[PDB]
Amino acid sequence: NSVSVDLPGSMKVLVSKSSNADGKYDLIATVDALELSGTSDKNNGSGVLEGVKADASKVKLTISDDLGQTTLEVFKSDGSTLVSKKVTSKDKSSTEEKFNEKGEVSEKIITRADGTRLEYTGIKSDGSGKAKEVLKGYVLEGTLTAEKTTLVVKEGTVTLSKNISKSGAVSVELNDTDSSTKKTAAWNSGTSTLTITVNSKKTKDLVFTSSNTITVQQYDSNGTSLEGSAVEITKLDEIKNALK
Repeated sequence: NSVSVDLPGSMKVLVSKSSNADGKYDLIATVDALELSGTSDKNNGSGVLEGVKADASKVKLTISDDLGQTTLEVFKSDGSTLVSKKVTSKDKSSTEEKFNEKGEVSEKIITRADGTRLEYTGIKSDGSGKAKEVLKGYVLEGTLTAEKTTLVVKEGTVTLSKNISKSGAVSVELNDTDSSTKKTAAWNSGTSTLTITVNSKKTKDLVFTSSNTITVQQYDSNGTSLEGSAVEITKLDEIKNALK
């Protein structure tokens, strides 16, 4: 019998059970309502399938040799210029892009394996644009340049900035415009922790975890020892509270 194969990106491909005289296998897939078909020199479901949208846009599904990654592309009706591209990688994260008439990326939505997202919109030819990080319970908003993404939360005279460098490195900074508060903060890249200090005493640790969450934990009034246990932020209002 022909073989149904589960693919990254919640798709399936059907591979012929045997090869033709050229050694090649037939592939068919249905994506939404669209029938795609192709030929492959592998027997496992990998290779290229093609079809069209009802509006004549060309569609291509490319499945990597080891089934680990899929790419779903839409093109102009002559197949020349990209219109959209969705890549699902082997961790099941995805990048979904839209392109302008010159084939330049104008939107990029990154969905991590845990469902959190980075949304880059209004992207211009210099790689600048608007940026949003979509977390569980809240969103952080800011801007993109080719150097970094900067997401900003303001509370009173305080501004918290989460930076994601072009390399993916996260750093966080805090600035208070009112010198009389004696409030500052230091970033520890080793533990992904911003420590806020008021009057030379530590007040709070904000941890930016590898699970794409933020936790807050207070220090004792001595300013030296942590107290209690860290609390996970569930809404933007709680980030603002941590900046008070």
